[PDB]
Amino acid sequence: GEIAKALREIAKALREKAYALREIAKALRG
Amino acid sequence: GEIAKALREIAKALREKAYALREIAKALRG
Amino acid sequence: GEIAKALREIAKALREKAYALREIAKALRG
Amino acid sequence: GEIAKALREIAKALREKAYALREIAKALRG
Amino acid sequence: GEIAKALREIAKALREKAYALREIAKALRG
Amino acid sequence: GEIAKALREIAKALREKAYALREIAKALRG
Amino acid sequence: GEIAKALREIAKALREKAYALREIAKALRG
Repeated sequence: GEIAKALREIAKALREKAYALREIAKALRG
Repeated sequence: GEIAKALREIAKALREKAYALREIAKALRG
Repeated sequence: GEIAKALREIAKALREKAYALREIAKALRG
Repeated sequence: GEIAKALREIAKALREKAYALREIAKALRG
Repeated sequence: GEIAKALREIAKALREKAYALREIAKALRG
Repeated sequence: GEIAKALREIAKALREKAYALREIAKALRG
Repeated sequence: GEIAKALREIAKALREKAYALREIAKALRG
């Protein structure tokens, strides 16, 4: 369904944010 | 549907937050 | 609908957060 | 509706987070 | 309703995040 | 309900983020 | 259901963000 697909798109965007947050942690360690 | 469209708008905003978080990571590397 | 309108209001708030995160990146570059 | 009202409450909390993120940017500029 | 109550629980968690973000700003100022 | 339960799981994950943000605040104060 | 499943996927992504935020705190302590 379109609603479930859009919710999965939200989850995908949140995973992109998680990736970026890990990059922030790595930048701080470096 | 309007609800699914709005959920996709939320996903797009979250992708722009991911953009900004990558920008923070780059600023910390520099 | 009121639900779709409220979801769009959430999207707008998330864009507001993205803008604020970009301000953080700008402060870190400076 | 109660669901729309709760969604608007979520949007309000997200705007509160945006304010705090701008406060972080201001602290970094200082 | 249980759905509205769960959405209000989400907003409550977001306000705790806002609190923490304000304390991050306070820490950076000091 | 399964939808309400999943929303409560989202709230719980947001509380975990709030926990982490408090840890960031305490790290900056230390 | 597909909607509840997608909401649980959102919660999973939020937990990934929480993990990353904890790693930011650890990097700041380090």
